[PDB]
Amino acid sequence: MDFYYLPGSAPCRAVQMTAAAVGVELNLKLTNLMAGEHMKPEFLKLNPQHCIPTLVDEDGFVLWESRAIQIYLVEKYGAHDADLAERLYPSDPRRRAVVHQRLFFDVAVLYQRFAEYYYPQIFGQKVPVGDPGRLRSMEQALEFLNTFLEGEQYVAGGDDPTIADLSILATIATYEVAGYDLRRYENVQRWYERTSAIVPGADKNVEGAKVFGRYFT
Amino acid sequence: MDFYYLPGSAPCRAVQMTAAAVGVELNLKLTNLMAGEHMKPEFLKLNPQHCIPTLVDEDGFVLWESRAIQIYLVEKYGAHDADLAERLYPSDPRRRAVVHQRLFFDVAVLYQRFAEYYYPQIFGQKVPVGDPGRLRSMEQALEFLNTFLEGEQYVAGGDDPTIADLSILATIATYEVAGYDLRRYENVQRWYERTSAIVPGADKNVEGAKVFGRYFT
Repeated sequence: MDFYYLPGSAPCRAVQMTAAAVGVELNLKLTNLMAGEHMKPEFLKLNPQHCIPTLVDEDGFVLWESRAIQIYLVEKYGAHDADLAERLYPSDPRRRAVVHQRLFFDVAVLYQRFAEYYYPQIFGQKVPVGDPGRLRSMEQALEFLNTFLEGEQYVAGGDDPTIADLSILATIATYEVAGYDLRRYENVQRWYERTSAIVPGADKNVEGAKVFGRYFT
Repeated sequence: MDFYYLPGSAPCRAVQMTAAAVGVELNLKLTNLMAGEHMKPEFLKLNPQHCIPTLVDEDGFVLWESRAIQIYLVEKYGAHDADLAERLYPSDPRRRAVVHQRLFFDVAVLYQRFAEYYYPQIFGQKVPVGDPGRLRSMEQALEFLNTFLEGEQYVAGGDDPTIADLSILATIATYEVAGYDLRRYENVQRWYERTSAIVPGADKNVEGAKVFGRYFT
């Protein structure tokens, strides 16, 4: 199925790992925000929010917002292997709630603060590194994540990585290329290495993350 | 079940409407944020992220992040009534995906930009009204929502409000008390009035919102 994306994009990488986890092959279509590919006719026609990534199902069904896509992929494509779906997206209300919680934490907090701190330094006007307030706020998000991982192998608990691990795995890999020292958070560091070593597509994650590093030189 | 919250809080109001929708009674636990009530031992012990709202289930299960809670309430408490659950949280992968999409849109975009624009004016350093960039970015989120509603009764489609309508209904009600003129977006304005007129707990939403207005005066 059609996947409009960009390698350095964390959300896109999140979807890439998830697709690999469920055995779906994505028809990669590089949506270089050049010429305003997202503000383009055909595209805006699919996603009026012109945000990336954007998925177009066989029936032309259009979906964007990585995390929503991740769930979609599992529910519609991973479910053939009930053991898998349950591993990546636990059906128990309590377990799933924690997964959802982490997914929301990832968008609204973990990546949000990452961007709010770095985007001003790498884009637009390119600010001379830093804004202490945003740095602490960003580090606070890492402290949170570190706590979530206290005595846990995976971000949302459980015995196997979930959709949440992949999502946050994408975000955190971006933190690394950004040059932040994750060693400063034992659990995150530990989880990162470990998870990156057993997850499907971890390779495209790291590779795409590296691409994003292009901005941090 | 224990519900730590605050009236003017949009996320809290989102959960309040949802609880009413599924017939759950929350024994409210007003958690004053002004005074680190969310920063004391007992609380941090439940939610290390000390964020509000926070829900504690009959058997000591702790949950935070309104949207995750909304889903939880439906899955665990609304399900006794299949039709109810399917109305508020459609089980079809595509339908649900749109719901999820909107929920993420709400946290990451709609409310995010609302706060990024107003919080600097009514909180901490009450900046002399405005930051043009953030204003356009915020209005852009409204344009998107307006488009989502083009020829649709509910934010995520369907012939009945979903969890997404309630969540965004909380956010938008906050936009109103903030003094923004929603008439500038027909669909949003239309959807708002209508929805606020048929949703369970809508009153509590308008009222709690009013409380938040405390900051805008």
